[PDB]
Amino acid sequence: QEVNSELPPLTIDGIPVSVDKMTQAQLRAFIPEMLKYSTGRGKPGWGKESCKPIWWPEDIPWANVRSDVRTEEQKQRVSWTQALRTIVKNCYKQHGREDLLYAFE
Amino acid sequence: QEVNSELPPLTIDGIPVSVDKMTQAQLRAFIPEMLKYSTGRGKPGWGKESCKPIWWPEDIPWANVRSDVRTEEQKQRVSWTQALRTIVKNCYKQHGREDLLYAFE
DNA sequence: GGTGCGCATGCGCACC
DNA sequence: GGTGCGCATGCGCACC
Repeated sequence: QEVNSELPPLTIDGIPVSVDKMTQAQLRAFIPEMLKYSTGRGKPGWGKESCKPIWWPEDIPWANVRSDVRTEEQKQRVSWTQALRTIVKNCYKQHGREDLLYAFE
Repeated sequence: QEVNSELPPLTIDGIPVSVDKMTQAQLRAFIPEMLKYSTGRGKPGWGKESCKPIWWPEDIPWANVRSDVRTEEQKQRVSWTQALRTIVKNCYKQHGREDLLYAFE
Protein backbone atom coordinates (compact mmCIF):
# COMPACT_ATOMS: atom_id res chain seq x y z
CA GLN A 1 0.00 0.00 0.00
CA GLU A 2 1.06 3.58 -0.86
CA VAL A 3 -1.23 6.46 0.19
CA ASN A 4 -2.29 8.81 -2.64
CA SER A 5 -4.07 11.98 -1.50
CA GLU A 6 -4.97 12.57 -5.15
CA LEU A 7 -7.56 9.86 -5.92
CA PRO A 8 -10.90 11.55 -6.86
CA PRO A 9 -13.98 11.30 -4.67
CA LEU A 10 -16.56 8.72 -5.66
CA THR A 11 -18.90 11.26 -7.27
CA ILE A 12 -20.18 11.60 -10.85
CA ASP A 13 -21.20 15.05 -12.14
CA GLY A 14 -21.18 16.02 -8.46
CA ILE A 15 -23.65 13.46 -7.08
CA PRO A 16 -22.03 11.03 -4.59
CA VAL A 17 -22.35 7.37 -5.59
CA SER A 18 -20.96 4.30 -3.89
CA VAL A 19 -18.94 1.96 -6.08
CA ASP A 20 -21.56 -0.76 -5.55
CA LYS A 21 -24.27 1.47 -7.09
CA MET A 22 -22.35 2.75 -10.12
CA THR A 23 -23.80 1.56 -13.42
CA GLN A 24 -21.64 -0.26 -15.94
CA ALA A 25 -21.63 2.87 -18.08
CA GLN A 26 -20.55 5.10 -15.18
CA LEU A 27 -17.77 2.69 -14.11
CA ARG A 28 -16.39 2.56 -17.68
CA ALA A 29 -16.15 6.36 -17.57
CA PHE A 30 -14.84 6.62 -13.99
CA ILE A 31 -11.97 4.15 -14.35
CA PRO A 32 -9.79 6.16 -16.80
CA GLU A 33 -10.20 9.27 -14.66
CA MET A 34 -9.18 7.33 -11.54
CA LEU A 35 -6.12 6.07 -13.47
CA LYS A 36 -5.08 9.62 -14.54
CA TYR A 37 -5.31 10.89 -10.95
CA SER A 38 -3.70 7.69 -9.68
CA THR A 39 -0.57 7.95 -11.88
CA GLY A 40 -0.34 11.60 -12.91
CA ARG A 41 0.00 10.44 -16.52
CA GLY A 42 -2.36 11.62 -19.24
CA LYS A 43 -2.68 8.23 -20.89
CA PRO A 44 -3.36 4.85 -19.22
CA GLY A 45 -0.95 2.88 -21.41
CA TRP A 46 -3.50 0.09 -21.82
CA GLY A 47 -1.84 -3.27 -22.45
CA LYS A 48 1.76 -2.13 -21.97
CA GLU A 49 3.33 -4.29 -19.24
CA SER A 50 5.38 -1.32 -18.06
CA CYS A 51 2.12 0.49 -17.18
CA LYS A 52 0.16 -2.36 -15.60
CA PRO A 53 -0.82 -1.16 -12.10
CA ILE A 54 0.26 -3.45 -9.29
CA TRP A 55 -3.30 -3.53 -7.98
CA TRP A 56 -4.76 -4.64 -11.32
CA PRO A 57 -7.14 -7.57 -10.75
CA GLU A 58 -5.70 -10.90 -11.81
CA ASP A 59 -8.74 -12.35 -13.61
CA ILE A 60 -9.01 -9.25 -15.87
CA PRO A 61 -6.61 -8.42 -18.72
CA TRP A 62 -4.75 -5.11 -18.64
CA ALA A 63 -6.78 -3.65 -21.49
CA ASN A 64 -9.00 -0.71 -22.32
CA VAL A 65 -12.25 -1.18 -20.39
CA ARG A 66 -13.86 0.11 -23.60
CA SER A 67 -14.34 -3.48 -24.68
CA ASP A 68 -14.32 -6.55 -22.42
CA VAL A 69 -11.55 -8.89 -23.66
CA ARG A 70 -11.81 -11.50 -20.90
CA THR A 71 -12.09 -15.13 -21.93
CA GLU A 72 -15.64 -16.43 -22.30
CA GLU A 73 -15.16 -18.61 -19.20
CA GLN A 74 -13.85 -15.64 -17.18
CA LYS A 75 -17.09 -13.88 -18.08
CA GLN A 76 -19.10 -16.60 -16.29
CA ARG A 77 -17.25 -16.53 -12.96
CA VAL A 78 -17.68 -12.75 -12.67
CA SER A 79 -19.92 -10.29 -14.49
CA TRP A 80 -18.36 -7.40 -16.39
CA THR A 81 -19.95 -5.00 -13.90
CA GLN A 82 -18.50 -6.83 -10.90
CA ALA A 83 -15.14 -6.87 -12.69
CA LEU A 84 -15.20 -3.11 -13.22
CA ARG A 85 -16.04 -2.53 -9.55
CA THR A 86 -13.06 -4.71 -8.58
CA ILE A 87 -10.82 -2.43 -10.66
CA VAL A 88 -12.01 0.63 -8.72
CA LYS A 89 -12.05 -1.09 -5.32
CA ASN A 90 -8.55 -2.50 -5.87
CA CYS A 91 -7.16 0.91 -6.88
CA TYR A 92 -8.63 2.72 -3.86
CA LYS A 93 -7.51 0.03 -1.43
CA GLN A 94 -3.94 -0.14 -2.69
CA HIS A 95 -3.78 3.65 -2.23
CA GLY A 96 -5.25 3.29 1.28
CA ARG A 97 -8.30 5.39 0.41
CA GLU A 98 -10.90 3.10 1.99
CA ASP A 99 -12.26 6.26 3.62
CA LEU A 100 -13.36 7.32 0.10
CA LEU A 101 -14.42 3.86 -1.02
CA TYR A 102 -16.74 3.18 1.93
CA ALA A 103 -17.86 6.79 2.31
CA PHE A 104 -21.42 6.19 1.06
CA GLU A 105 -22.12 3.29 3.46
CA GLN B 1 -23.37 37.27 -21.31
CA GLU B 2 -24.59 34.20 -19.36
CA VAL B 3 -22.99 33.43 -15.98
CA ASN B 4 -21.55 29.90 -15.63
CA SER B 5 -20.49 28.96 -12.09
CA GLU B 6 -18.78 25.91 -13.61
CA LEU B 7 -15.80 27.35 -15.50
CA PRO B 8 -12.55 25.95 -13.96
CA PRO B 9 -10.08 28.14 -12.08
CA LEU B 10 -7.06 29.33 -13.99
CA THR B 11 -4.71 26.76 -12.46
CA ILE B 12 -2.64 23.97 -14.04
CA ASP B 13 -1.74 20.90 -11.94
CA GLY B 14 -2.78 23.08 -9.00
CA ILE B 15 -0.44 26.05 -9.51
CA PRO B 16 -2.33 29.31 -10.26
CA VAL B 17 -1.35 30.92 -13.56
CA SER B 18 -2.75 34.02 -15.22
CA VAL B 19 -3.88 33.60 -18.81
CA ASP B 20 -1.17 36.05 -19.92
CA LYS B 21 1.56 33.77 -18.48
CA MET B 22 0.31 30.42 -19.80
CA THR B 23 2.65 28.84 -22.33
CA GLN B 24 1.41 27.83 -25.76
CA ALA B 25 1.56 24.20 -24.66
CA GLN B 26 -0.46 24.86 -21.50
CA LEU B 27 -3.11 26.89 -23.36
CA ARG B 28 -3.55 24.10 -25.95
CA ALA B 29 -4.25 21.73 -23.05
CA PHE B 30 -6.42 24.13 -21.02
CA ILE B 31 -8.80 25.09 -23.82
CA PRO B 32 -10.54 21.69 -24.30
CA GLU B 33 -11.04 21.39 -20.55
CA MET B 34 -12.55 24.88 -20.41
CA LEU B 35 -14.87 23.86 -23.27
CA LYS B 36 -16.03 20.66 -21.47
CA TYR B 37 -16.84 22.61 -18.29
CA SER B 38 -18.32 25.42 -20.36
CA THR B 39 -20.82 23.22 -22.25
CA GLY B 40 -21.23 20.08 -20.15
CA ARG B 41 -20.53 18.03 -23.28
CA GLY B 42 -17.73 15.48 -23.44
CA LYS B 43 -16.61 16.43 -26.93
CA PRO B 44 -15.97 19.94 -28.34
CA GLY B 45 -17.52 19.24 -31.74
CA TRP B 46 -14.64 21.01 -33.48
CA GLY B 47 -15.70 22.48 -36.82
CA LYS B 48 -19.41 21.70 -36.55
CA GLU B 49 -21.34 24.97 -36.95
CA SER B 50 -23.95 23.73 -34.48
CA CYS B 51 -21.24 23.63 -31.78
CA LYS B 52 -19.41 26.88 -32.51
CA PRO B 53 -19.47 28.89 -29.26
CA ILE B 54 -20.93 32.37 -29.58
CA TRP B 55 -17.81 33.83 -27.98
CA TRP B 56 -15.46 32.17 -30.46
CA PRO B 57 -12.97 34.75 -31.77
CA GLU B 58 -13.71 35.90 -35.29
CA ASP B 59 -10.16 35.81 -36.73
CA ILE B 60 -9.71 32.15 -35.66
CA PRO B 61 -11.42 29.16 -37.33
CA TRP B 62 -13.61 26.90 -35.22
CA ALA B 63 -11.13 24.03 -35.32
CA ASN B 64 -9.13 21.78 -33.04
CA VAL B 65 -6.43 23.93 -31.44
CA ARG B 66 -4.24 20.85 -31.98
CA SER B 67 -3.10 22.39 -35.25
CA ASP B 68 -3.31 26.06 -36.24
CA VAL B 69 -5.39 26.29 -39.43
CA ARG B 70 -5.52 30.08 -39.70
CA THR B 71 -4.57 31.65 -43.02
CA GLU B 72 -0.92 32.61 -43.36
CA GLU B 73 -1.88 36.31 -43.27
CA GLN B 74 -3.99 35.79 -40.12
CA LYS B 75 -0.86 34.36 -38.53
CA GLN B 76 0.95 37.70 -39.03
CA ARG B 77 -1.65 39.97 -37.43
CA VAL B 78 -1.75 37.83 -34.27
CA SER B 79 0.56 35.13 -32.95
CA TRP B 80 -0.81 31.66 -32.26
CA THR B 81 -0.16 32.21 -28.56
CA GLN B 82 -2.09 35.50 -28.50
CA ALA B 83 -4.88 33.77 -30.43
CA LEU B 84 -5.13 30.97 -27.87
CA ARG B 85 -5.29 33.49 -25.02
CA THR B 86 -8.15 35.27 -26.83
CA ILE B 87 -10.05 31.97 -26.90
CA VAL B 88 -9.74 31.64 -23.11
CA LYS B 89 -10.34 35.33 -22.37
CA ASN B 90 -13.40 35.40 -24.63
CA CYS B 91 -14.89 32.29 -22.99
CA TYR B 92 -14.43 33.60 -19.43
CA LYS B 93 -15.79 37.03 -20.30
CA GLN B 94 -18.90 35.76 -22.06
CA HIS B 95 -19.60 33.68 -18.94
CA GLY B 96 -19.01 36.75 -16.75
CA ARG B 97 -16.11 35.10 -14.92
CA GLU B 98 -13.73 38.08 -15.07
CA ASP B 99 -13.19 37.46 -11.36
CA LEU B 100 -11.40 34.24 -12.39
CA LEU B 101 -9.69 35.71 -15.44
CA TYR B 102 -8.11 38.66 -13.62
CA ALA B 103 -7.54 36.78 -10.36
CA PHE B 104 -3.74 36.62 -10.70
CA GLU B 105 -3.32 40.39 -11.29
C1' DG C 1 -30.30 -0.82 -17.88
C1' DG C 2 -26.10 -3.54 -20.37
C1' DT C 3 -21.90 -3.66 -23.46
C1' DG C 4 -19.61 -3.59 -28.28
C1' DC C 5 -17.53 -0.48 -31.14
C1' DG C 6 -16.92 3.71 -34.42
C1' DC C 7 -14.12 7.43 -34.60
C1' DA C 8 -13.16 12.44 -32.83
C1' DT C 9 -9.93 14.26 -30.24
C1' DG C 10 -6.07 15.83 -27.08
C1' DC C 11 -1.53 13.79 -24.85
C1' DG C 12 2.82 14.25 -25.68
C1' DC C 13 6.65 13.13 -29.08
C1' DA C 14 9.53 15.27 -32.64
C1' DC C 15 11.83 18.82 -34.30
C1' DC C 16 13.02 23.55 -34.72
C1' DG D 1 10.28 27.73 -25.22
C1' DG D 2 7.17 27.07 -29.82
C1' DT D 3 3.90 24.31 -32.80
C1' DG D 4 2.87 20.33 -36.20
C1' DC D 5 1.21 15.93 -36.06
C1' DG D 6 0.94 10.69 -34.99
C1' DC D 7 -2.14 7.85 -32.96
C1' DA D 8 -4.09 5.88 -28.32
C1' DT D 9 -8.05 6.31 -26.17
C1' DG D 10 -12.72 7.27 -24.03
C1' DC D 11 -17.40 9.73 -25.36
C1' DG D 12 -21.43 8.30 -26.58
C1' DC D 13 -24.15 5.98 -30.41
C1' DA D 14 -26.30 1.57 -31.63
C1' DC D 15 -28.52 -2.23 -30.50
C1' DC D 16 -30.11 -5.70 -27.44
